[PDB]
Amino acid sequence: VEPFPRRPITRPHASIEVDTSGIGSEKVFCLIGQAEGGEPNT
Amino acid sequence: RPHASIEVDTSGIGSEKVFCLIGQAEGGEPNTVYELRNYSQAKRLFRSGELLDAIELAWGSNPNYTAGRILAMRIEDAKPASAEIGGLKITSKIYGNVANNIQVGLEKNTLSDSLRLRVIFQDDRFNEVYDNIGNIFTIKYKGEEANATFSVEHDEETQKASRLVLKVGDQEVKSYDLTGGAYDYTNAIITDINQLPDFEAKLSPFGDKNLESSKLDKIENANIKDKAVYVKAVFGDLEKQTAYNGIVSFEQLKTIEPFELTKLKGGTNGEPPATWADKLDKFAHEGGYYIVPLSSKQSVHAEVASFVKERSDAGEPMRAIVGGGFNESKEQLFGRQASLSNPRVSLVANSGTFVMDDGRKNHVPAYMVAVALGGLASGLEIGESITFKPLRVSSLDQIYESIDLDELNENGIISIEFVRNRTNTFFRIVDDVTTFNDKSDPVKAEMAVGEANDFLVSELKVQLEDQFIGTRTINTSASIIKDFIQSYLGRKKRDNEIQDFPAEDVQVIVEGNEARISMTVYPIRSFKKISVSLVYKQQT
Amino acid sequence: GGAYDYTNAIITDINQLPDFEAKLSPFGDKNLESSKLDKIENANIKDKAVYVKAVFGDLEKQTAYNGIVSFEQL
Amino acid sequence: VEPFPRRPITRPHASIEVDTSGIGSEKVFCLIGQAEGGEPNTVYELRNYSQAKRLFRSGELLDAIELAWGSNPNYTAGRILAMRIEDAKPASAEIGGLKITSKIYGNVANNIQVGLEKNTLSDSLRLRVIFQDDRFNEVYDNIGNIFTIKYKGEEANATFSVEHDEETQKASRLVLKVGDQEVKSYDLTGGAYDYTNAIITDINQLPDFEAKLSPFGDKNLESSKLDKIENANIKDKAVYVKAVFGDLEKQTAYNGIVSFEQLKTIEPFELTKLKGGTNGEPPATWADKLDKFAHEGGYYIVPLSSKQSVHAEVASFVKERSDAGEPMRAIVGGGFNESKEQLFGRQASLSNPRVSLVANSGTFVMDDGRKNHVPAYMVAVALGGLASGLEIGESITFKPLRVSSLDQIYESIDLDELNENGIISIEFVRNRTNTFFRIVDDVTTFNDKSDPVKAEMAVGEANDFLVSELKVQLEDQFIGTRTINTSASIIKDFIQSYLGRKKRDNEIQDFPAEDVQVIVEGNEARISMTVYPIRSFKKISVSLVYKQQTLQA
Repeated sequence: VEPFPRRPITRPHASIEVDTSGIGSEKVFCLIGQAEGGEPNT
Repeated sequence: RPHASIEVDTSGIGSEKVFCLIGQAEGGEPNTVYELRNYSQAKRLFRSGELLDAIELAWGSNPNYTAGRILAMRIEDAKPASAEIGGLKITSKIYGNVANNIQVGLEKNTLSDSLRLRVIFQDDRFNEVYDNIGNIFTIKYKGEEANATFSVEHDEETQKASRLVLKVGDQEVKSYDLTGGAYDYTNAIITDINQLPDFEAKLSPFGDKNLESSKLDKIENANIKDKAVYVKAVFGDLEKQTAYNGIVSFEQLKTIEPFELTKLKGGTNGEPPATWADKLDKFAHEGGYYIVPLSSKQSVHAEVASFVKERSDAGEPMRAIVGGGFNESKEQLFGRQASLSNPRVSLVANSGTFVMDDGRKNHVPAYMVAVALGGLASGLEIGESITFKPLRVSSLDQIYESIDLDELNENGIISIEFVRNRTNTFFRIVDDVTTFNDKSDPVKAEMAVGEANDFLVSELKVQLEDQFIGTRTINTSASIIKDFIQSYLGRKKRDNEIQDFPAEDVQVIVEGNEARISMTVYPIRSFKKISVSLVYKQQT
Repeated sequence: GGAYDYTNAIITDINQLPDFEAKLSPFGDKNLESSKLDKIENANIKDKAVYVKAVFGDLEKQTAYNGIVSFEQL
Repeated sequence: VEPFPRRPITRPHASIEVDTSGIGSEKVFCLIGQAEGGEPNTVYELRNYSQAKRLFRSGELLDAIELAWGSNPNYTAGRILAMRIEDAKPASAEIGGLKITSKIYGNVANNIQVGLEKNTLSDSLRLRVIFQDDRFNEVYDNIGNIFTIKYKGEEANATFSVEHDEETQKASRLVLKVGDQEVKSYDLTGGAYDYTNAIITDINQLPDFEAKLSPFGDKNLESSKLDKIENANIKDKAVYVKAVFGDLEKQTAYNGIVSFEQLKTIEPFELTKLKGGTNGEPPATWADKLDKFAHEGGYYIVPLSSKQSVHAEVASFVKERSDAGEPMRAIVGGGFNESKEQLFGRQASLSNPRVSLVANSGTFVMDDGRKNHVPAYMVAVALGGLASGLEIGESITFKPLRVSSLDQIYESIDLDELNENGIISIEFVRNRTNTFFRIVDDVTTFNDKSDPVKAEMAVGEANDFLVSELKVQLEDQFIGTRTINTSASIIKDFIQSYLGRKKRDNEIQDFPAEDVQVIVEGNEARISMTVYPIRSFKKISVSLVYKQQTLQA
């Protein structure tokens, strides 16, 4: 939702704001167990 | 008066997506942008270096999508060769150590009684002689009196020819004060001198030099009746000698003297700058979109990334492709991608070899490949993708496997995969991914999608500014605005630059100065998965 | 603080002098901050090409994007 | 609303009385803070970063301006008023006959360097100013040579004298003598001769003497400021009238960083640094500093100080402005990483509806790449900047802060406690695919929530803006106008139009039109109306109920 000139100007100009996110739950799974690698808490 | 008039229009015959390059070069002026169209023009400008090789690669990267109007720059803070002899100052046009080997040398011709200049530069097979320096006109006498002399002297306050006098015996026939009057050039002087009953000032047979009247040299008390005396003006005449042909310029700080065929000095290429910020600023308002620095340095990459972001903030969107090193491990590529993490930057992993038109099997780092990819991208239409396009690279330093390619693409790294027996080339581009690794976001992740959006916005902005701002507000303005937009959107659809747009959704509102507008578009995409299922059936 | 935070500005200013030549090292991207430079006491510049070292900064820079091991100065 | 022409005439004609009208709040945000530049006890308007950086050279106030403009990237960069707190003084030096003083206030001004020189060819003085902190350099060349005088007569004696008024030392006469008598004397008593141009022309009018206006920049000085030259051989050589004291005003005073005066004669001197530049220290009493924002139209004001004394003085100030007819509100933030006890003690200390407290402190990524860790009051400036960016009556509840990281990422308990006790608090929302910081509430320091006008910032802002606009417009419109028979109805239609325009902008919910009743009696006009105040959602309940349904074919 950025105007095309990021900072608005006072002069006579054309200003364009575009819904960038209009062109575009997961139910995440988890596992805990022994491993030989990685941080002990992260 | 009555007359016929004729007009012609051409706007219907026809963005261009200009491509940029900055790097090391062996010739051309520093801190100066140029527009290139032909290879001969770049060879004349840039004598040699990697930059010329990059221009050649860019205009030969692909068979079908070579770029155009490439913008080039020399980063070397070079200086031109120069030398000093007598009262002269010698300075060469060329910047760098190449001008040192330009040979310059003044001589004298006894037959013509005139100085001679000869300049030779064996690298370009240059060899010319400027005979008959000075010797502007000959003064001749046809009378039978006791003596006849002339005299020209300078004005010391300005070194201008104070007078020009013809004498019979001791007194004067007619004197031309050259500091004043309308006799600014020698031809105005000779045209009137020849009208005298018994005197001639024939312009020299060695061409029509036609030099300034004020620049005549200092000669006095010479026999006209015995000799066709020469007024010379060597320094002013050297401008006529070097009017159009000549690599080396001349100036006078004094008297000029002949000297040996001496080579120039002081020509310096200079060290390369550490930071390209001042160099990059010159491309602020040049209209370029794709820029690629010819450097493997991460500092330069960060500087370019800052530059393209600033230009995109100012309403001039730009993108960059970077690379470096020879046979860089995957760890370095991931480190570089994590350091950048910019949507408007793309990283190239593979480095290889290219067959120049000159016949050189040039083994080059990875940024030269990023040049080639940039020149292919700029060659493509607005919003068309560089996916699976041929590259025509001769060979590569690595052949990544189907797992290595999947890891590079998942890390937002561009890579090239070896492929056998295809009609065009033995290589293709796997993907047009950016360094921003958010694959969920299609604008930031895909180069093509964001380029389509940026060119759509820029063209809409330019056209709306050009057309309606500064005009009148009348009843038909709103309808006209809507019609112009619909026409633009239909043009974009016709060119396949968007998928589709609903016409009814376009709305226009006009109130005083403002003009509030709104619209909907279905944006362009290029396929990235193609699925085909088959069903088998029989009859008994 | 300011423009001289990194060695780049130091190199450009030295090279700006006509009497000096301070080409950056060609072996990859060092570009170390100017705070980490090692001490020097009147090293002759006329007869020699004096190299500023800054050992531990370059050790950190090279071993940053490569390898499992990490290092710390005592 | 004037006639064309603007000159009534009685003879037959056709006049036009065009009315050009009918074809036509800003919520300014104020700031007070520290900077290396700008005068003391003065307020300046800001609209651009470069503009702020010109005056406010460096300091925490610049960072606060940048944070306030950056606190609402989706919205425009609005007007901001800024003030310096330090009682700073300018650098000045006295060298030669001139008093030299710089325009910059503070210790930076001391780096300014000024020196006078002379040019041999033009027989003229020269001025140069250098300021090495910004590579600034200016030269005012050709000081003097205001106009020449030349004498073309054949007599042996020809000179000129300028005589001064002895009491005031002002140039009083420009005398031109031949032989031993005054051929002409421009007695500067009156007329067009007060300006040197007229003198120059009349000298040109003389048969012998002639005066040429200076080609080295047309100066056109008043005759009273000319210099004094005597026994100068005008006949033999052109004599230069100089009037360097006039050249001061012509060149040096209207331009450049440094101002110049005279205490003595102007003479050359070497480039010398100015001295005496002092930043000063803030005063014990802040009431004088706030009073400059009396008539500036600002509504939100935030000082860059965690001290409770400043907070109380600001609270007393804004209350006094609100009593005076200019409602204003303030937001403050306490120290670095302050505990909840301190927030409770500050809130119990203030207990003001027109004051809000901010708890969270964190880090902001500045445009210069700096991860500027900052105290809570800088966050209060960010909230003021966001509130100013919103429309009238809006609420900063659940809006994104756009911070980088926070020192204290609170849980539900702390946020509930702070909300109940009337302290604004901000959370890093963890529950999501992608993470951000939001403001949980906009409750004022007033603890009791029985009256939402006092408790809620948005409601009290809408009420204050509505009342102020209605009051000002009613003064501007109907006071001093005739009490005709249609006045009451006109007033009703105007108020209905004002309320409808408020409703259109969504600053108010709705009103009953019929309840807008106007009574006129004598000099007084009595009006009664009702308006439903705009409210912002802060609690949503959903009573979902499941059911079963059967299907057939």
